[PDB]
Amino acid sequence: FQSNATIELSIVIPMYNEEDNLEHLFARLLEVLTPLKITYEIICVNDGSKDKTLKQLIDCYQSNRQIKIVNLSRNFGKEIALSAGIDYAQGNAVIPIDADLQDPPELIHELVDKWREGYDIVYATRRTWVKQFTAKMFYKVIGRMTEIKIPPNTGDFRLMDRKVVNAIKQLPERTRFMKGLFAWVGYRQTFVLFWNYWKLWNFALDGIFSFSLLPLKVWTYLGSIISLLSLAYASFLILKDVPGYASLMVAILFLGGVQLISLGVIGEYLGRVYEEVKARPLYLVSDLWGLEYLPL
Amino acid sequence: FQSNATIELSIVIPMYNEEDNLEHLFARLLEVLTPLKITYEIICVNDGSKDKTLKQLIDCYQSNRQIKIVNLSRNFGKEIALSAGIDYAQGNAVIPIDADLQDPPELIHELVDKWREGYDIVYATRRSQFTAKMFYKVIGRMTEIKIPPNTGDFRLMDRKVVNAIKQLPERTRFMKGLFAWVGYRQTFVLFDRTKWNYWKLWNFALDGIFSFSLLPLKVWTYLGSIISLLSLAYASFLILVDVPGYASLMVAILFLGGVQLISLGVIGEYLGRVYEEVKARPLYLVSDLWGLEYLPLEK
Amino acid sequence: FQSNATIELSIVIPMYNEEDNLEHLFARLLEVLTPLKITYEIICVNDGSKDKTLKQLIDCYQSNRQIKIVNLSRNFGKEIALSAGIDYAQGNAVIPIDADLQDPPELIHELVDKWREGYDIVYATRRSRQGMTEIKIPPNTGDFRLMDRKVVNAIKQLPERTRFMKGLFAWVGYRQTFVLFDRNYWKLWNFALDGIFSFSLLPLKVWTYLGSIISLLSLAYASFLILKTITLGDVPGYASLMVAILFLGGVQLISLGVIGEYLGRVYEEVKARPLYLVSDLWGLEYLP
Amino acid sequence: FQSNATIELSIVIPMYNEEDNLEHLFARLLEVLTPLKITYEIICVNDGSKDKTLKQLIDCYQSNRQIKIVNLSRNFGKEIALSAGIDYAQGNAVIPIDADLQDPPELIHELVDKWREGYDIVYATRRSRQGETWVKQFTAKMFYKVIGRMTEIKIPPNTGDFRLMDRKVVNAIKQLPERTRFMKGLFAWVGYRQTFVLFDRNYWKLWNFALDGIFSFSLLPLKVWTYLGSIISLLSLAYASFLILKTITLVDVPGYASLMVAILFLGGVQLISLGVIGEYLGRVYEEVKARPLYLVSDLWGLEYLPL
Ligand SMILES: O=c1ccn([C@@H]2O[C@H](COP(=O)(O)OP(=O)(O)O)[C@@H](O)[C@H]2O)c(=O)[nH]1
Ligand SMILES: O=c1ccn([C@@H]2O[C@H](COP(=O)(O)OP(=O)(O)O)[C@@H](O)[C@H]2O)c(=O)[nH]1
Ligand SMILES: O=c1ccn([C@@H]2O[C@H](COP(=O)(O)OP(=O)(O)O)[C@@H](O)[C@H]2O)c(=O)[nH]1
Ligand SMILES: O=c1ccn([C@@H]2O[C@H](COP(=O)(O)OP(=O)(O)O)[C@@H](O)[C@H]2O)c(=O)[nH]1
Ligand SMILES: [Mg+2]
Ligand SMILES: [Mg+2]
Ligand SMILES: [Mg+2]
Ligand SMILES: [Mg+2]
Repeated sequence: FQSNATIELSIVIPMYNEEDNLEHLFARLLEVLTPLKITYEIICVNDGSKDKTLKQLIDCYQSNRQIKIVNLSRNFGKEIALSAGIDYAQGNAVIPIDADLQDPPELIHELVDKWREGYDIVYATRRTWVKQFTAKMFYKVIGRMTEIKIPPNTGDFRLMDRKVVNAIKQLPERTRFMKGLFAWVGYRQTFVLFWNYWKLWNFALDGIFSFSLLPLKVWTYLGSIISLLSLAYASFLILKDVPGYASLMVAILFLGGVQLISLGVIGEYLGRVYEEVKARPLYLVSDLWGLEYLPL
Repeated sequence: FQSNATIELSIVIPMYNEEDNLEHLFARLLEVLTPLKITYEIICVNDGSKDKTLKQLIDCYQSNRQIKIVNLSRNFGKEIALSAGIDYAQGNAVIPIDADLQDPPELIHELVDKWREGYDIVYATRRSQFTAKMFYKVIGRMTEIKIPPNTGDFRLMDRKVVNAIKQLPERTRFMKGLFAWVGYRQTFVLFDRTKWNYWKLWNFALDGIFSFSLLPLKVWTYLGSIISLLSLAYASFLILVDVPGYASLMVAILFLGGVQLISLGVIGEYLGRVYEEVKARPLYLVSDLWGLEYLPLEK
Repeated sequence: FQSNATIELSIVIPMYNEEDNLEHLFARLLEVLTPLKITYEIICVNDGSKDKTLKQLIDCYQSNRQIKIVNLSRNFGKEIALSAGIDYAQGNAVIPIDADLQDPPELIHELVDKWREGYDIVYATRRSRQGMTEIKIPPNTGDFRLMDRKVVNAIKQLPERTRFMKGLFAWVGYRQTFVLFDRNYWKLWNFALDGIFSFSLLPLKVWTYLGSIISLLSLAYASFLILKTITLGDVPGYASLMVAILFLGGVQLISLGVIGEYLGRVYEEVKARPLYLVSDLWGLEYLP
Repeated sequence: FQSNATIELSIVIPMYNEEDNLEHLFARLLEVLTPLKITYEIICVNDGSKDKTLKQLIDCYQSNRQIKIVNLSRNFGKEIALSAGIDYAQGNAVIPIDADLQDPPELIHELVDKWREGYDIVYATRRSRQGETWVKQFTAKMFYKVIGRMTEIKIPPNTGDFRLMDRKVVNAIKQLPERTRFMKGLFAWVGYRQTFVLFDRNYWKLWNFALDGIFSFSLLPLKVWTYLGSIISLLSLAYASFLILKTITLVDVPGYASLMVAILFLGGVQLISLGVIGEYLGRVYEEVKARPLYLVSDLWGLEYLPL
């Protein structure tokens, strides 16, 4: 009869219009977390639902000490409402879970076991020439574990140690932790076994611009050397071949073309500077049930 | 009788050259606030008045425990002088009121009524075509707050809303779009008795798409880049089809020279917004305070 | 008889190679501050002097309780060394003066009298001759002024406190007055242009609208006014090509000038390096 | 004997795949620090090593109270792993040393001697008299005008990575992201009391850092080009307004000789304006980014920051 006051595991569940599944969600999770003999909590983030999902949450909160509600002021999205629950999650390990149980909750028993071996981040991965080209370009930077990338694998069902949650707590990229932040932070990582390449390589471009200044730096010197090769081609060649229209239009279309993507890479990084300096917060909490406001 | 050390309501009245209306304003407010039987405070923000308005404020301060003065260092904006009073206003609900008193102060009896029901932001809009059908689907579900014949400047905000926007520079222009972003429980009450111009309302729709979004900068970067690869590839292909001479040489140099100027506009616009976000300069400066304490110098 | 804990007045002196003036500066200052019957402190900021200025300062520090030394790591300039002196200066009023006494210390008695009346900022501007406030063109108000504690705290975190006379004095407001005493026009509007960029943003928005509307008058003229009149099969080509490339190619450079001007100000606001570095302190405490 | 609570010296060593050198490193260092009779600590930064370097550090940690370990989450640069150790190093003086022992550790006796004399920064530049040429005299004269008499700590065949720093200096640059490249210009900007100690035991990267210095510690590359770019804009604007106001004629002057050059000159100066603007924009992103400089996975013999 020892009353333990420390929380070991946190289950963060972003929910938007999940009124029917609330009965099957909390019940199936209970038969998985009970045999673990580990103190836990369930953080339920209300993402501005209309179908009275909040009223049904307060009923589960009223008869379950492990149910805690984070009511958002409006609909902010899955990635943002999930970050809201992790901020209010004060456990040693954090496991985000979808409400429709697309992944089996029994994998929590497999996530916590590999977590107690020393690994700080534990993933859960399911199982033409584009499949051989994409898988080869990424192993040169991602590292040992790239199976979380190849479709239809998404690392949205994972376990993270408290050290990883606090590290990326102040980073605006914590909303899209799978967009590349997982590979930058490193730590001890592993996974357990159990699409659309147009959007897969859209993250490849979004990752090069976010974690690197190469697109801006490379085109700065590339756009500078062709400016020196420019001004020199009319410096010594003005004291006096002249194809006329065969190069008056070409130079107008070339020198004017290289500037448009120079303004493109500048406007891209400028928009990223605004996102980093803006004072507008990521989300707003309307009400809280079973939790305290932040900062504590 | 017992005492109470918690303020429940805070009204904020920015004042510039309001030497005349002080006697009628406080008398009118007292006959409205006293029947509520609720603890309140009155924040009067002297915004660099020149007609001895402050000298009359201090006299009202001396004889009324509810009067609290925030004297600014110089004359700032009416929106700025309003944010100063909200920063120094304690209490669970904040409602700013004007000094000319175009809207009846008795309307606060119903802003507080909808606030007790659970609504966090309660507007007071006056009663009186394609644009209204536009904003109802993209901007806000309650377009009646920012209608031409009435602006939502007479409103009541809960403490949770005041604290959430305390650090945002957009709190100066809360009606310029920030109200549609914060969410929360919103509702309005309807009443009857420059602005109101349609060019000034779409200026609010233009100032909003740039403040709360990156689309004007993102859609133009991708657009200016795809026309750039068309410009450099068609130039290489033209340097090895039809060569219309002046019918293309004048058009091309004048098209690229014009698309770069608008590209420089969206960059210079967002650069000015990045600048205003990183300034260490505050919105206002407080010269003197009556019945209040200074804010922590951390800021 | 009895002790006093709070300091009322603070005199801040930036010092660079002032080994000689120290005997005459402290003696003449004591002759003016003593009849005031007001507790005071003297903050001396050593701005990397090459001579024996610091050694003579510590000697005056040993035999005078009102002398306090702020030793900067290297030379940072008169403006930065003066901002450092005010940062370490406690006291309801702050009066900065120079070591070479072009500013007569006897004006301190007149600046403190205007401050007693309620003025928050009292300037000491030299008389002009030659051929409110706004004395910023002939000799003009220098760094000789009085500022209440409320003013120095308001602009403490502001980087513009270094150049307080370049425009920040007109932005802060407060109760201001000046005092006249005796004994280039290019720098006039160089500082007037330095102010219209820091406290306005209008030079950026005015050229954004002007640069965009002439981009509308531009694009529309050749997109389908030239395309609609030449689709049938024109203005003097060379006369129209030269006037187009040099009007459009040049207005972009002014757009690049204002954008590059405001980009540098963003870099100065967000840079993490400090304005100065203190090497040693005498009779003071470190910040924060 | 009695106990002392203040640490006088802090030795920081970044370590990446130094499994073999750990035995000789701690042994040779202990024979240099023991005669000093001052309290010291050794901060070891595990910069994501791949072999068993961390396993051997913990054993040395288990039998030496001066050994302290900072295990980074992954492999960063040498400049980053060294800044991580300085953050966790507590002591009146800080001396960074390499693990492969490229410079003799007996110079610590000379660095501490110059530190107690009042110098806040004490360098240890190698004494090399070879390579004296006209290019070595031009760079020396150009760098002496901004760095000072101390500028001798950066000859081509040596740097200033072996140095002593007082606590006042490591605190002054603690929050500065330029602390990693401290020997890229930041040393000349702080301007504390500096000196060096001599011992005997490329020009591409020298002027590449001199170009990286005028952009980092100045705005001249941006301010000079905006003024130079605006004055040649007035020259192109007025000269064009007069060429179009010259109505005393009507097919071409210098036709393709000047018009092809005009689009060329005005099109090249903009690319240089875009270069300096994009360069400083990337610097603004590096200053405002919330992403940290490193991440600590585990600590041995230390506490997490802030204290
Ligand atoms: O706007 C949204 C949409 C998603 N969700 C939650 O995020 C999870 C995503 O599940 P869904 O099946 O709707 O998306 P998908 O499975 O395709 O990723 C669900 O538990 C939702 O409750 C949310 O909180 N806000
Ligand atoms: O510089 C100013 C201008 C206005 N006001 C206050 O804001 C209100 C503006 O009233 P006005 O009739 O001019 O604006 P409107 O009634 O149309 O909102 C007045 O009550 C003033 O007290 C102010 O504090 N400072
Ligand atoms: O690099 C400098 C130059 C100026 N000063 C101080 O600033 C004051 C102004 O002196 P200066 O004659 O050079 O300026 P001016 O008289 O021309 O205004 C003097 O007391 C100096 O001690 C300084 O601290 N560091
Ligand atoms: O990626 C790296 C490379 C360097 N080092 C450390 O930094 C020092 C540099 O050693 P190296 O000989 O490789 O560099 P150099 O001697 O040429 O300066 C070594 O002690 C390493 O332990 C590190 O921690 N991470
Ligand atoms: Mg699902
Ligand atoms: Mg009015
Ligand atoms: Mg002088
Ligand atoms: Mg080595």
